[PDB]
Amino acid sequence: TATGGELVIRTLERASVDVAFGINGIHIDSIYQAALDRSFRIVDTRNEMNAGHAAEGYARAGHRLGVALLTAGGGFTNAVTSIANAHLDRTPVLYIAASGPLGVDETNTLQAGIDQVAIATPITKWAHRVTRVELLPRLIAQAIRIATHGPRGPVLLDIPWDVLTATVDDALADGVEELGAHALTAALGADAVERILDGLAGAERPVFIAGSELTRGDGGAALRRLAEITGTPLFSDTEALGAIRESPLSFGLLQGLFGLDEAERPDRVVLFGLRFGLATAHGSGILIPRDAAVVQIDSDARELGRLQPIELGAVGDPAAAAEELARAALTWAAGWPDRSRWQERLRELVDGRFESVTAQAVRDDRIHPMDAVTAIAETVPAGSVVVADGALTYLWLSETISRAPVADYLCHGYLSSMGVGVGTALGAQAADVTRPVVLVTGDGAVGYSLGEFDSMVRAGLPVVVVVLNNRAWGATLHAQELILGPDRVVNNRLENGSYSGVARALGADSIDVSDIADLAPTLREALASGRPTCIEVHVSLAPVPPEENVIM
Amino acid sequence: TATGGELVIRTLERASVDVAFGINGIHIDSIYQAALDRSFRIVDTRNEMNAGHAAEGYARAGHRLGVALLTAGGGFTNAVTSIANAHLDRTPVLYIAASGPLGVDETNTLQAGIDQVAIATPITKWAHRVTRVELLPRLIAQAIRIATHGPRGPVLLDIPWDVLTATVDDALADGVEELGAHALTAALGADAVERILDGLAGAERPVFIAGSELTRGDGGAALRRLAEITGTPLFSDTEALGAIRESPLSFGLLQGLFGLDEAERPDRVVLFGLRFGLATAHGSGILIPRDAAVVQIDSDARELGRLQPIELGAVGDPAAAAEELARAALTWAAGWPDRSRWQERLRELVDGRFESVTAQAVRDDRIHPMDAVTAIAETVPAGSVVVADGALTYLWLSETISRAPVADYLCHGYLSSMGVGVGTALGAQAADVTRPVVLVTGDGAVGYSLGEFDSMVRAGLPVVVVVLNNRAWGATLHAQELILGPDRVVNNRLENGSYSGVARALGADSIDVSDIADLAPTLREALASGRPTCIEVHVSLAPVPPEENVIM
Ligand SMILES: Cc1ncc(C[n+]2csc(CCOP(=O)(O)OP(=O)(O)O)c2C)c(N)n1
Ligand SMILES: Cc1ncc(C[n+]2csc(CCOP(=O)(O)OP(=O)(O)O)c2C)c(N)n1
Ligand SMILES: [Mg+2]
Ligand SMILES: [Mg+2]
Repeated sequence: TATGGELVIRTLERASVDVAFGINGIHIDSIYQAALDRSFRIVDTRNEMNAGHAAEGYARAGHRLGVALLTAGGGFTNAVTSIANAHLDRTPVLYIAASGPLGVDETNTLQAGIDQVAIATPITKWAHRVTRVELLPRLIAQAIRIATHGPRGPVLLDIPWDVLTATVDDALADGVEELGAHALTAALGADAVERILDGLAGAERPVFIAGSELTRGDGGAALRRLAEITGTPLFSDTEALGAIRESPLSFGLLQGLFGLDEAERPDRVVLFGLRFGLATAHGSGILIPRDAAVVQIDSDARELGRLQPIELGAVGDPAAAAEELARAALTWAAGWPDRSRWQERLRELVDGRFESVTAQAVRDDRIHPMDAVTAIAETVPAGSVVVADGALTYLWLSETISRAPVADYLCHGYLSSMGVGVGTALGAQAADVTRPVVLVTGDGAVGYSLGEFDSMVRAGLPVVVVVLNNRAWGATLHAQELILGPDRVVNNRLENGSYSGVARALGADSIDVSDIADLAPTLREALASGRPTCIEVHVSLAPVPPEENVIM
Repeated sequence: TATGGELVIRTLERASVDVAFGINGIHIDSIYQAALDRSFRIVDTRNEMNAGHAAEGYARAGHRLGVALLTAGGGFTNAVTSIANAHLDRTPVLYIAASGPLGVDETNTLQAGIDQVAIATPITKWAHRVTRVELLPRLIAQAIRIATHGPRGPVLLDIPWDVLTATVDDALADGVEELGAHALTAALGADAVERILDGLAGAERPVFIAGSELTRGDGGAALRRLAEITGTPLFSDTEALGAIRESPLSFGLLQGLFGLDEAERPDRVVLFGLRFGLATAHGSGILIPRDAAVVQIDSDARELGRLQPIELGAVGDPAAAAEELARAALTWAAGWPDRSRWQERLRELVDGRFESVTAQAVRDDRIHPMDAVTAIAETVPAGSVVVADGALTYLWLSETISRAPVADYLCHGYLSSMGVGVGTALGAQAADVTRPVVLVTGDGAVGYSLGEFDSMVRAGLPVVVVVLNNRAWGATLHAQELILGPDRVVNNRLENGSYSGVARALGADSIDVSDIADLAPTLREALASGRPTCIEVHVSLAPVPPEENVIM
């Protein structure tokens, strides 16, 4: 005899998940009861929105499946921003949402009468309602297989209250559904491996660029090895920075490719799990030349050649491909040409840009954001997770993050949803409570999730939230003031409030920083203290980050 | 020459809307620019979720259309809880959401690549994308006509960025689309009027019960007149309480009908815009007898007779029906029998229950919630808007609210989404900044929206937020402890944090109350001060509200 909720927890244990995020409710309580009996950890939040974002950050920093538990009705709809974000970011998250009882379908009853499946269908890989309790293990397994294979993404399983409370025979609870233990991701074949390596061997100025899919499959070690065997410079979007950072061949974020002379532009570019899109400057060719030979490895054929021509596309798992390529490159009969001059030209370009951005900063009476994000980048411990939110804030941080020794940099995806950072950081912290998690966020974004300071305190999750306070919704203010004029700024000033005060009232440690020389020492004491912390930094609004310009 | 955004503001002015709620973004800025040129007021919030809830509260307290402005991507998905809530509550809200530019469709670009129409379709009356700028006035008008007619409900208009920035000839901007000025809602015919009045004239123990649709059409005055002409006792769900409260025939919330002897139960019940559902105890018959003659006036035929048999259903606008009935009842040839004994039996039943609930309270060292909600009900000024959130909190308040002289009581609908109250109150306040708005909310619910204290301060919206702090997600804790035992409570204690401290840091006035004798005086000084205020009340967790029992 086992309840539906017991069947959920048992199947999740078999998938090696040991934490889920949610807010309790009567519709979903049989899962909470089962979890208590099996010592399965559920971390509560102050908004289901951040239970979802926590599931994402846990998945992104933990390189694993995240799980969010949502009660019926508003517990589901509050998570929809997180589902959409996981959808565009290709993040493997299983959302388990309870529903109204089928036995009282269409009775205008509590938290019921909304088609949660239909709401989530456009932003999930699969969304499905379980209508009988005996299906639960089989259907959960199917959901887990879909979310954790490429392109990874979110799955919603909607479970009616009276399916969760129904019971099944122990033999039905027993037995194993395929979760992924026996599953092998697609590789590259030997002919493809030989052709890709041969193109790489013929290039004058090649470059590798990694994206989220390589990170999700733990292909960092194999891609770094392949770059090191072949001497190929390694770049990445923000989601794969942690995967390339350790390599002496890492040059950081691919935005640093901007600005080479026309005769020095890369002639060959091999993409591992990176789509054409916002991070590549679309198909404009200013990072990845349109006339380069582009080789694209991705899990979805719709992405191949999407915005610019490719010489070769391969549909398959970028991590598995990096491993096959690394093995064949080690025994490559001709060996690999010396690429040290090309590597050095790239080092100059990327170091030159950092030195210029820092030197060109015009400082006023407040902390310059470049100073603040340099201080933070140069202070975090090796192995830290850095999470970024706000807009001017993350554009500034993007100029220095490539130098930080991060295990993972968790920044905005295409959804670019101001406000996701606090719940993202909280979940990343839960993937390893001993690993530092530093959230760099703006004063606008942080106001979405102030209540989660209480969640961090009660769960023992010692995130350090650094607020860059420019008293404004900053990038949107900039758009009006720079395009249309100072008289055209409207609905963007935020000249009120103390975020450190808010964090203090919620039990977190808190400090204001007005002088740049206090910032790094305060961040160090925050990391040493083992406690959730808010550091409010009073930064200047006027400076325009370089990535804002190249978009202008 | 007019932009799309100008076309939006002009059409909204013609619909007599003068406030909208949103967070600025570059995709939606042409509306913000137009609004600045025309002195159209946009109130900014700290979460689009509360821009939506503010649009709802503005609509519910203002008896008008609410408007929420959402930027592309996450600005849209953060509002989905508000759309769902407006859908189940039948609240007329127009959500205008910007989208990615059509000219860069499918380029993996900023805040784009999500089908916002498809997400909202299951929770709106209409959801549609405007693909050419010249359609905007005509399509906005159509959306406004749908949202403001019965059953009222939310509408989503999705506008691509490059449609909002495109321009149209002034003559196209000029010209009038049908907004509702020339529209007449359906009445009852004379034969229906005569039959309904005749059934009412033959009953021994009749009762009227009003719901949201009567309130939305401003049928309160006509329904009160009809009850007064005929001597019919008037009850209502929480959304129509403000509409019946002024009448000497008002007996308050229909939950007060529980408990009559079998020989005294109502034999005839006329519903005005009230569905069978959570508020009627479904079709259980414990408020509306299954063997009563039920007459149901509602705007949607799916609601007629949904859970219990009806003697007569009429599909039409409950407010317009109340007016036709009132006029015919005034000239009713036979006159109306004396119903004073039945009225008095109802007074005893409703007053008796209040006296019993108050007397049976077992007080410990903390404030009893019944004491707190009685103190608040007996203190608010005549004409106040009271908003309710949290769960134990609103169940307790439901025992005393029928006595308060409220203009409107804005409580949970079927979605029962803990957390909606702060943004709801903020929008209700904006419908008339001189009218008191008191939010009674639990410590759990209030943590969704702490950042909106800053929104109230910057907009000049002096909501008084009263937090009943029992250190817990309270009703869910109760469910575990009362059904399963104290050892089965899990993920529900909230023993951390000072909500008054949070409100103070965000610029609001704030006070803690631990002794019941400080509560009413503190509430009075809060209302007299004209400033946003948080009053944190330390209440006991143990007491079980009566409406929790009748559900148990
Ligand atoms: C959910 C959501 N709402 C609105 C926007 C529009 N937007 C883009 S940048 C920005 C300003 C954010 O300000 P802040 O968090 O303080 O960061 P800053 O630019 O000031 O560093 C806004 C509102 C968005 N991208 N996402
Ligand atoms: C959005 C949402 N999440 C979760 C729930 C489940 N739920 C019902 S009552 C309750 C407790 C709310 O506690 P609080 O706001 O402090 O009010 P109290 O009962 O303590 O007065 C919860 C979490 C819900 N109804 N809606
Ligand atoms: Mg800012
Ligand atoms: Mg509570």
